[PDB]
Amino acid sequence: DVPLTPSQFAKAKSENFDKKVILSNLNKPHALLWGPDNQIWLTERATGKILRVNPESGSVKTVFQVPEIVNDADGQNGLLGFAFHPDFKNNPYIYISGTFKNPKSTDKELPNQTIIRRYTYNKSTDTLEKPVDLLAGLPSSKDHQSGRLVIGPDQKIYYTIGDQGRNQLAYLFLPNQAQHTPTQQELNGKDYHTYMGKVLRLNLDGSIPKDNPSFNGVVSHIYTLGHRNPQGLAFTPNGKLLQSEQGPNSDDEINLIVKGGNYGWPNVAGYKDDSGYAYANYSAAANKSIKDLAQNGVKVAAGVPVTKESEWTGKNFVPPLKTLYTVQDTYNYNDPTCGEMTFICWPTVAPSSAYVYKGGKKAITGWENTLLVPSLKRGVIFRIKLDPTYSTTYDDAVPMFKSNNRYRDVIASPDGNVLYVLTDTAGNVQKDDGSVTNTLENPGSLIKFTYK
Amino acid sequence: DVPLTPSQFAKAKSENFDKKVILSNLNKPHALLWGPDNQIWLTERATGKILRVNPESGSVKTVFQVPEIVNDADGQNGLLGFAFHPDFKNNPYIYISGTFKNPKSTDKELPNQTIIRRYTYNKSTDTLEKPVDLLAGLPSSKDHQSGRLVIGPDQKIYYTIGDQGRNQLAYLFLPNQAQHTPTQQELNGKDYHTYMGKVLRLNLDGSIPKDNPSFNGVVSHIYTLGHRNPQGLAFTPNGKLLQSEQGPNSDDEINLIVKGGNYGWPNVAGYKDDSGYAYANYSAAANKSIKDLAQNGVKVAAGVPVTKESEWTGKNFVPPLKTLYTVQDTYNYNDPTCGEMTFICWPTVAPSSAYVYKGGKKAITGWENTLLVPSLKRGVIFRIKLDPTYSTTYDDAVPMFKSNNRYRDVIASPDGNVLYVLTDTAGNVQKDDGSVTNTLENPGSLIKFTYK
Ligand SMILES: O=C(O)c1cc(C(=O)O)c(-c2[nH]c(C(=O)O)cc2C(=O)O)c(C(=O)O)n1
Ligand SMILES: O=C(O)c1cc(C(=O)O)c(-c2[nH]c(C(=O)O)cc2C(=O)O)c(C(=O)O)n1
Ligand SMILES: [Ca+2]
Ligand SMILES: [Ca+2]
Ligand SMILES: [Ca+2]
Ligand SMILES: [Ca+2]
Ligand SMILES: [Ca+2]
Ligand SMILES: [Ca+2]
Ligand SMILES: [Li+]
Repeated sequence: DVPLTPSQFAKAKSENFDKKVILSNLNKPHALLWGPDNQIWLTERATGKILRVNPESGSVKTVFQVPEIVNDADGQNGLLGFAFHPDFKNNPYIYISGTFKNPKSTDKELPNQTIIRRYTYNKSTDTLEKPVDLLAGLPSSKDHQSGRLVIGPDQKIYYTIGDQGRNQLAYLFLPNQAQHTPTQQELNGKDYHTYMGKVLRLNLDGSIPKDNPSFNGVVSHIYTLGHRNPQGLAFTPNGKLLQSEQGPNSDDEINLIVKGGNYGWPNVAGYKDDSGYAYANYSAAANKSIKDLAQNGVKVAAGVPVTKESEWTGKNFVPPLKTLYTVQDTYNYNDPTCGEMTFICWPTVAPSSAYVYKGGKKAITGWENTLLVPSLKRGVIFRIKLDPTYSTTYDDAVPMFKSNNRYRDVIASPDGNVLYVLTDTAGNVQKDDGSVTNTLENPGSLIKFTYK
Repeated sequence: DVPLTPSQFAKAKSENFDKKVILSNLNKPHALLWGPDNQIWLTERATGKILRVNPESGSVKTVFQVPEIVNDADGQNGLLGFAFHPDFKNNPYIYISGTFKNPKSTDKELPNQTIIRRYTYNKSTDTLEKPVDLLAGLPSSKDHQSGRLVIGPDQKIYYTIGDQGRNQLAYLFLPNQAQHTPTQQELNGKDYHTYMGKVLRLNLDGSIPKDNPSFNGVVSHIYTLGHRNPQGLAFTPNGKLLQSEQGPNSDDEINLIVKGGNYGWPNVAGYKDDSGYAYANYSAAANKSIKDLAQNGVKVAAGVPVTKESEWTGKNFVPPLKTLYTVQDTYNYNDPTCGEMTFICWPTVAPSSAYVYKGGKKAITGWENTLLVPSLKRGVIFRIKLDPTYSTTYDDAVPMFKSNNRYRDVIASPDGNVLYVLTDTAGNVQKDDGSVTNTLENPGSLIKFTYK
């Protein structure tokens, strides 16, 4: 899709909702869920705290704090995945993922691992207990961790793990592994270094499902590959799997996740269109003093090999359902017509989640079969219509709740007339007038939007 | 997708198949079917003849000639739709569509109608009898008739009817009706003038299914709208409906047809990307001597209103699964480096059909879940892979059987190792080196390709 203008974002004020801020100054709140007790549960990525919030009064209790979570002030690591067992009455389990020290790391630049872990909720002591590591030794870095964790209708764990930031900024010269898959030998050794830029599908005990797809002749935890930073993952009522993902300077994506698919990253951003992106592989550059021009591979410094999207020899490439956004090759990523901070003008929205709106007794008129996608950079939440079979999007991503906030997650109440939203404590966001600000209106908040 | 080069087309010679011409004396052969008698049936568009060919021996019979079919030498009208009832043993019906004079027409420039008609097959005399007009008074013209007629798993007729060529060449100043829909009053008077650029869904007696979708508050025969020239229509084994469609100078499409969808034409060609096309509405030009520069609306003469794809206010817009092909706004539709007939290099392939490959006990390796799309202009048959649920394409359109032929239709034998194709009698086609020729290697032929 084509980017909206600053004026088109500014008018998306959602006057048909009442806003109430329930909490602010949470410490990097990240995921929120409607709990089995019809209370709101949310995580703090930086602290490992799991908080429960009463919808009526807003009273908050720190139910548990995941010990030994590692978080860097400038990093996207910490406490990440968070899900309840779907049959919680009979299976009172909470599933998380988190950044933890890796004691066998022999790489001081990458000292941590990601672990997917199960906890048991004890209703009598009202806390979590009896941890069990389901899958450890996963990649960890400060960038593009993703870490969305959901339980599918098949009672498998689906877990997004980002490309760790390879081929940009602090990890510019590390080779991106989004396209790579393990050998049988690596699997035998539990060497999961290729579990970067993937959707994983795990048995509830952490083992490899025997019906997982095969990649390069090996069945592993990998379900799909070729992802950058897929922070959104949600099943539809008819069992399909929708997803949002952050692109580079362009081509954030809404994807339909299909078993064994290849979503193209880093060789293809968005559609395979050779439009506004090319794959510049800095790990293959002649030397590591070369500079990233940050023009999305359309123009690069001498010495870095570039591969057009159309030159990639790919298998099972699956294009996005929608891009937010795609631009022409002649697009100016340094466009001087906004300020010294051109990145705010890049044709992206930085989607942070993806939530399937299920309606209810007070369903919002017209919202049938929609996907809600919060935007960090634009300070909106998108509403994206699909057809009733969730086979295609209809029309465009409709912005809502415009504010100077970085929207991080969103759910709806069971009745469907109330939305609950998390915002980041810090970062940049685009103002009504299109310029950037790092003054956020509601830092680290839980916000309630009630349909009038 | 990005266009293949002339080199890339010329290399698609399919040396793994043996070619044999079965018939070479056909006049504008149009549709090809594997019949319920395990014979090949095919149509001649201008004569109205229905032929049956023994696939083993090659003997042929003219089973029937549809009387009073109207065809213009410079036109795409004539005998079009052709399908068997799916339970032919117990319901020996054949359904056709055709161009016929319209005795009610008061327009000497549009004197004809399209009629969807049923015939009863008499196996004792081997001919068609008892004609019955199921739906009459449909639009007719020389351009963009489409006319694919299939019967779905719901035992409804699905029928493609093109946009009649409005807003180009001889019909430049007629307002395109692809987006328009009937009022209830128009349905009462059987005024089907808005049945242009549609997929229709009809009951087997021609009536309106009671569960057809609503458009602008009215349920009609329309199932989907917003099409230009959709000549390919085919159901998958799991009940999904795939389609191919010719775009203007760009953006031929493979579409997934979903109930109630809007496929965007003429406001959107291909994706809603504002890339290489814009909607120049010559009917809205105040001056009717204005010229169409034929640069796909990117460059226009003074006086014609132009709407960008992103400026359209649309409802239920469904993007294509794949475009053949999409180019940048900087694309040159007049590239003199291509030869004096610059249209031959345009980023299109002119798909003429769409066929779901079902395999069999001699299925061609790697062709699971493929869609075969014949190309008129490039003289190839494309193979397009989808995932096993037919929810997404995988990778690109792979060209096959390159020759100096205009491929019009394609089917496969039950065992899956033989493909049968029809070729046009006349027209232009791209040669190995990219230039244009109107010398076709196999004019008006039924050809088979056998895997060896
Ligand atoms: O303008 C863009 O394209 C853009 C903007 C941002 C932004 O939020 O400022 C991000 C981003 N997302 C996170 C996150 O925690 O999800 C952290 C950052 C960051 O740059 O610090 C990304 C991206 O990561 O692709 N792209
Ligand atoms: O190069 C292109 O884009 C292109 C090329 C052709 C071509 O075949 O030469 C056609 C076309 N298709 C039919 C048909 O019978 O289906 C007739 C014609 C015609 O131009 O006479 C179209 C189009 O109709 O869009 N576009
Ligand atoms: Ca980005
Ligand atoms: Ca992708
Ligand atoms: Ca792209
Ligand atoms: Ca065309
Ligand atoms: Ca279309
Ligand atoms: Ca387009
Ligand atoms: Li005839």
